Amino acid sequence: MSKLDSLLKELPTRTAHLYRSIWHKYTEWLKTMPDDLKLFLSQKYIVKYIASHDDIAKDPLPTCDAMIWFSRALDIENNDVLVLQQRLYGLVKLLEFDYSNVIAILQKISINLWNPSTDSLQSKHFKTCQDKLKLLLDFQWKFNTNVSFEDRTTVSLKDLQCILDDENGKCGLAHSSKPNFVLVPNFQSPFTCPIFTMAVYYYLRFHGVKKYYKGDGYQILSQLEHIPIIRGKSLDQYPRELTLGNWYPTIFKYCQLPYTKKHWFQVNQEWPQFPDFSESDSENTIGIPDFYIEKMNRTKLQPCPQVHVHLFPTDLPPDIQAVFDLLNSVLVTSLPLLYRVFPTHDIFLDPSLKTPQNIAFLTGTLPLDIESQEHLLAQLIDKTGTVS
DNA sequence: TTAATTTATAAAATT
DNA sequence: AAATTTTATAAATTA
Repeated sequence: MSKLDSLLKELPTRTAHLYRSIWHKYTEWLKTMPDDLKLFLSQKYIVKYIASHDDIAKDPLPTCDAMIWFSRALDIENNDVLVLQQRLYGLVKLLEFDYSNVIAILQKISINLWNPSTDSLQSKHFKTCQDKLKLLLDFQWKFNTNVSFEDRTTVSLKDLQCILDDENGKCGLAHSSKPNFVLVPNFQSPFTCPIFTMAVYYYLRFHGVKKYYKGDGYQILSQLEHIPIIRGKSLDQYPRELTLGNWYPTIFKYCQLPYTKKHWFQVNQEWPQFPDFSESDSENTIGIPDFYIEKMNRTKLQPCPQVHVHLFPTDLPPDIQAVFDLLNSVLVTSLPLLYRVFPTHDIFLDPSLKTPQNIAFLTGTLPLDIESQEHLLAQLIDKTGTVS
């Protein structure tokens, strides 16, 4: 702006210049989009700019400081500008983070919690595979979305929204409500995938296993107002905090990894987070740029694979159906693998899975070659009847 | 050492 | 009809 130039006299020459140039860059880029003052600065455009440029992406900070300046150095609300600052700093934490460290805690756990026979475990809970899976989903979930526990219990799965876009090749489970997040299937590593986890767990929870464990029935998805992502004693409520708090060290112990409760029960700040915002498109999903989602779920975005087998119901309320079809595709896609690793798993005990066909497809082509998951398997402390 | 936050123990209430 | 989440309560670890 004409009246903008004078406000950089007021700055040290060098950091007035650096800004001048950042600006030229940003608006000379902005000539690249359809579209006269403050509107030019919106989180959307600044974030797009920063992430879309490697040169900038590697060293975002001077840029961010420039932007917070130009912003507050224009007429923009104080609380507002500071929320912008919040988003930017979040973005940098996101870009700079190396998951390569934390990852093996995920791996090391997920596997062991899938393993149907845990001998070294004399601890009371975790008798079934549904207990193991319940915990594992809570863990994989925090790990991927980095969310508060309390908030974890706030989310009603009727709130959840399936994302299926085959135009851009995306699929996942989104929540645009109070906690803001997006989950995506890892087809490269089903075990460390929270959605596959949720699929098995949900089959066990709902269908149940005939003659062993009562399913809850698929009927209650109507009569109930709040369907919790994982159920405690009561159908309609998330398990209590101290309960999980017991379940956790129990597993970390057996896995021999150090345990800090604050990490899993509260937001972890050294860790990346989704922004907050008060149905998708090419570059974003719910409110969120895709690089957030691919980074935090640590998997490339892929279209939902079409399966011809239905383990989940094809008759439901329209709201939940899409969700359950996603679950169906992940489950059915990755099940032959689970069968080749842990054929002793509770899921396989259902007479349904015993049919001549379901046996047919469990024993058919493998979703990926065995030699892929070796390293993963090397991470469990009870070797099964099948050693490879 | 306190505060407060993590765990370990004792009736109890569902499932 | 048994057992383990839940209440509840007290002990104890961390800063």
